[PDB]
Amino acid sequence: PQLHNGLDFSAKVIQGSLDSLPQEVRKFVEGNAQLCQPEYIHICDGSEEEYGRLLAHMQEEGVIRKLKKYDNCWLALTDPRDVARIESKTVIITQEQRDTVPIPKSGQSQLGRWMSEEDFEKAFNARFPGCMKGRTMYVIPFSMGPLGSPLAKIGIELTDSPYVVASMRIMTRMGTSVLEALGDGEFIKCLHSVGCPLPLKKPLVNNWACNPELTLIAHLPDRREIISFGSGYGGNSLLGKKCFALRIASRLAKEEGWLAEHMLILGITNPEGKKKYLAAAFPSACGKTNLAMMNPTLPGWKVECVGDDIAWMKFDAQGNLRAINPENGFFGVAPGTSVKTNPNAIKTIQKNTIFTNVAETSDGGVYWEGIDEPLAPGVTITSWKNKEWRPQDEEPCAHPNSRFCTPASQCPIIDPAWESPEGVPIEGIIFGGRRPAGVPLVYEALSWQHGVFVGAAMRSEAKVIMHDPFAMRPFFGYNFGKYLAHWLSMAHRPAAKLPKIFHVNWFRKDKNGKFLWPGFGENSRVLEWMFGRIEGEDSAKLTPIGYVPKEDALNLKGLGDVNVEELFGISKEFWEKEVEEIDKYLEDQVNADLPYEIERELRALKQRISQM
Ligand SMILES: Nc1nc2c(ncn2[C@@H]2O[C@H](COP(=O)(O)OP(=O)(O)O)[C@@H](O)[C@H]2O)c(=O)[nH]1
Ligand SMILES: [Mn+2]
Ligand SMILES: [Mn+2]
Ligand code: NA
Repeated sequence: PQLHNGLDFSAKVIQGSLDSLPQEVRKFVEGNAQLCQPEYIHICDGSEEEYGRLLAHMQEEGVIRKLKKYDNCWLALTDPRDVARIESKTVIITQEQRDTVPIPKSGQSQLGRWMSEEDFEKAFNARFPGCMKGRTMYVIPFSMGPLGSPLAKIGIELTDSPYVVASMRIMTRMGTSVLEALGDGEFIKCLHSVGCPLPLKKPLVNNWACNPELTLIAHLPDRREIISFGSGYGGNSLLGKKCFALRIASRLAKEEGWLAEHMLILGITNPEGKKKYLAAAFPSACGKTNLAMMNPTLPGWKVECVGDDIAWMKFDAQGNLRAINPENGFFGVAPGTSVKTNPNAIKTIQKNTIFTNVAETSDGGVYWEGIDEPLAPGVTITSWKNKEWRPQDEEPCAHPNSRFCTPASQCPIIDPAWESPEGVPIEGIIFGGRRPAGVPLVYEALSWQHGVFVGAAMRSEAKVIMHDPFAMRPFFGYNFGKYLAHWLSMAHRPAAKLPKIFHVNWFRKDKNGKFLWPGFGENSRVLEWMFGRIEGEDSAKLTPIGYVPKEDALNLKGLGDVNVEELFGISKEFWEKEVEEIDKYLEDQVNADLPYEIERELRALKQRISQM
């Protein structure tokens, strides 16, 4: 009801109907409509007409440009203050800090950023009241995962950014069918504003609304809410991409007994027609998308991509680890993508793709560092900062965090089961990062517990070697020690078919700084070794850090002389220091929440190293 005319926003609805929404969805929409005071409410239906009209509207506003060399491709250039996720402004809200991060023994936690409820209420009241004035509030009903999959979760994102609506349509399953499937069910509440009510108080830069000084990306897992303010960029604004898929989801998985992980999922078939599925957790810029879309060099082998970033995994009644890719598209870093490194990505992004902060060629194409493709004479390049640019000029034409956002169904090697609601059965989990020294090309963990220890000890080159356990350091939705305990607890489920755990290093370097391994499609040779190991082949040699390939077990035919002894060299001196460094890290950062079994694997590794 009402004593006046201010609580019913039905008169401001320019698409859809508040009556057609489920009761809780309406209360979420109307309550924040009253707080944000949008001029209009647009309930997205997800149709191609709605999407084409939004795009053309953004084109006429100057928000995006059409890339004329390609079919329905678009380019957005942001405010340079709003170009990436900002970890320092990304927070999780819980009653007790220890539920979100382990209390470190001596240092500041690197494993999350907690904010008290009181502090967040102040931050929220200082940001959102009236923040959508003069703007449309879009209501985005979206499903994370195949609609109706037992692994899927549903979200509702409110945003004043049409760029977000267009990118969410690619990255999620979006629209009227989600509302119908949701019904009276539960959903994650997603609230996003770029924080620039009209009339504008501050200059608009490059037609890109943002509010960098008030940017704050908050997660409230006990209220099932994500609340993000001031940034329009990717991971801050597509609330499915990381906030939902990893931070909220990891908390939900802990409560409900599954896993939400920063993992590609791929399907690999060998020359005998056997197919296995693998998940791989690499930190950003360590090659998940290359591996997931690999063009294998080994004859007779095939790789197919289920996902390149997020896996949700649940042991089913039969004990198989079933995984879905909860996303609907790829949000890949553009620079470094070349036909040589990732030809299947190049094919993917030529249609129906939104690019952000890359360079544009005079004939309407895209350009970026590492594209490794010559331009015809006469063709010129506009930088991502909307200025003319020459190859020898001393600044990148594309921002290093620039993106393509492209439908997954367009990948030429997308796996035929990539949308199966049952998911795919994972037989192998791979960890890895950039290590210039000391870590062999590949080794296999001795046990599930050692494998969990291996993920926990992951490190990766930034001149700095940083800790990034499970590749999830920016993304843990809760206490990392309890996360380790959660992973370990999988071994105690009866019937559980624990996957083999591997660790790879594509990036070992010789004394001149040259990569010892050619990588890319040649990684199909490492995958081949893992495939055989999962089948039980006797291809492994035991070492202090785990199993490595026997001499001549790796297929190195068609390669030059790869320096195998240095690529697989294991130095007592390096590993003494490595285990020392892991010890200090886990004791400091996980402290009282470190599982016993992890402390034990650490002791065991130290002891194996001491005897070599
Ligand atoms: N040397 C080497 N570099 C790689 C390999 N795979 C990927 N890269 C590089 O790592 C960078 C990031 O790759 P990407 O697939 O975006 O990693 P993601 O950000 O984890 O998906 C790219 O510039 C690649 O060229 C590899 O096997 N060997
Ligand atoms: Mn990627
Ligand atoms: Mn145990
Ligand atoms: Na712009």
